[PDB]
Amino acid sequence: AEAGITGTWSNQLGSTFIVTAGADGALTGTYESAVGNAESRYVLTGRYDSAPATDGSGTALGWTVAWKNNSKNAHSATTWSGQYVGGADAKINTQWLLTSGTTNANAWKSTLVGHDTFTKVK
Amino acid sequence: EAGITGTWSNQLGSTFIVTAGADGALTGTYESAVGNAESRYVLTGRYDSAPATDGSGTALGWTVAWKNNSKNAHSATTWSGQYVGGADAKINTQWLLTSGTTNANAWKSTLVGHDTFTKV
Amino acid sequence: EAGITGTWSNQLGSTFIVTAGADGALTGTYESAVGNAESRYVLTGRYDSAPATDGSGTALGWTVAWKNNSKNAHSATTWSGQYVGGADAKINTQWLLTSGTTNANAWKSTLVGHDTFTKV
Amino acid sequence: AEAGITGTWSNQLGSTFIVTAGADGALTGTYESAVGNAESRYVLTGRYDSAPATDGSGTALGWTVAWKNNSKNAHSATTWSGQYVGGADAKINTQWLLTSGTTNANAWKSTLVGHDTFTKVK
Ligand SMILES: O=C(O)CCCC[C@@H]1SC[C@@H]2NC(=O)N[C@@H]21
Ligand SMILES: O=C(O)CCCC[C@@H]1SC[C@@H]2NC(=O)N[C@@H]21
Ligand SMILES: O=C(O)CCCC[C@@H]1SC[C@@H]2NC(=O)N[C@@H]21
Ligand SMILES: O=C(O)CCCC[C@@H]1SC[C@@H]2NC(=O)N[C@@H]21
Repeated sequence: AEAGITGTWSNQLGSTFIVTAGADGALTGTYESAVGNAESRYVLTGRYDSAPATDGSGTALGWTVAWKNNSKNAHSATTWSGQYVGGADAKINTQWLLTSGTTNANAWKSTLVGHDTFTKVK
Repeated sequence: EAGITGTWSNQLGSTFIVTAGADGALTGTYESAVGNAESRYVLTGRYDSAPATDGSGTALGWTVAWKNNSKNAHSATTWSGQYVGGADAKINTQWLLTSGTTNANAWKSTLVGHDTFTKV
Repeated sequence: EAGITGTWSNQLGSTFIVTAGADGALTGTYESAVGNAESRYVLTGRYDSAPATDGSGTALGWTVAWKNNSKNAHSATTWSGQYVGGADAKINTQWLLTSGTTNANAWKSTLVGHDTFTKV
Repeated sequence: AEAGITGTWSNQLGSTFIVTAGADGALTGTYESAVGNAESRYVLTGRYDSAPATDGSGTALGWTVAWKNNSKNAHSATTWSGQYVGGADAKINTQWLLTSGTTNANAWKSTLVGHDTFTKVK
């Protein structure tokens, strides 16, 4: 739907983010991580602002992967929160939170944080 | 299955109405008690539909883009956390709220916090 | 002045022993109840020594590098948050715990969480 | 003291981080931000691992600025948590938390998060 966001993207780790930005504000696609307790593709879903500001600001968005697929389950989920900055060197700039299922006793060490920059492969 | 589906509230008084699909999907609406928000917003997310059997929580996350028919804050929040069910269920999360900005102001684009939800 | 100086504990049972200098400095020791840590570690930090007068909290933060004479976890935590004093004082924080890693593993170097401290 | 960490660094915003890594594990210096509610230099203090692993891992560290100096007070503090990766293109890679003093009612919006990469000017 939104042609700028829709496509196949890679981040600095070489993970592959395949997404469609639909007329309804949804992000729908698959994610394949180059790192971590992950193999092959995982379902993702998210949302984006389908009417962004016309003042040069980016388009806010986010999405989630739960790290379960037909062949592995890491008992974990990542959410990416960020913005799409369009134009000739378009980027999706994010920060993310990866929470693993833990006992309450280990909950203090349940969540990793980082940042991913995605560039379109297209 | 999971016990996630239902109406939840957090420490701010916001309302999270969610349905957990058998496939790992989360769907529903979010209404914030605070910020540049009015009425309900669509959410989508994912959860681990086959959690560990060892007393660990269930990983999950979801997104809201803060545009609805009433208002658009040009921002989006993601919650990442764990669910524990049963009669005193709780969802314990950390969240990232990114506002659209120019690249020069990206350093001040993202708030971080933590929300605890209980079932209403 | 501020009321920060003292012995504090968090929800994990860790102990934060701090002195607030008149110049904005924080000094003292931290003992974690969890993780790759034993005994006391040095901390340093800073706080706003001239906070607003409007009922806002006092911004502060501090660092611990997890090396002492007993153990070295090759990691460091920073807490960033706000202090409210008085008889039921609390320090509400978010924290980032970075472990040294190679560049290939920097994506998994940093834990994030939130600690609430009360005075012992 | 530690010559690799000690020096004058700039980040991607053009802020200037002047630091000494002392034999006692302390970081001591000043910070000048290119952005935000800030002017001139602010005191910083922090800590670093003075005996890092010899396996190629970085050197963990962190520091704090409270945004009060002789001429402005933002009623806020930032902490940077990260690691120094030495060698010919040395970097200090961080994530940070900027908490502002707020009322309890506004505490939900008290804290910004981001990431800074510092390169040595020397
Ligand atoms: O190890 C796990 O729990 C599952 C895989 C996590 C991969 C993380 S998600 C954030 C970061 N960005 C990526 O592309 N991969 C890693
Ligand atoms: O102000 C905005 O940009 C939109 C509303 C944001 C509300 C935030 S989302 C994180 C926190 N938890 C809530 O229930 N509300 C606030
Ligand atoms: O395991 C390590 O690398 C060193 C100990 C880390 C303990 C962390 S710091 C954040 C949280 N709050 C605490 O009081 N302890 C844990
Ligand atoms: O606006 C304020 O409250 C004080 C100045 C904050 C500047 C922030 S700290 C994180 C980021 N990195 C910088 O070099 N400057 C900004």
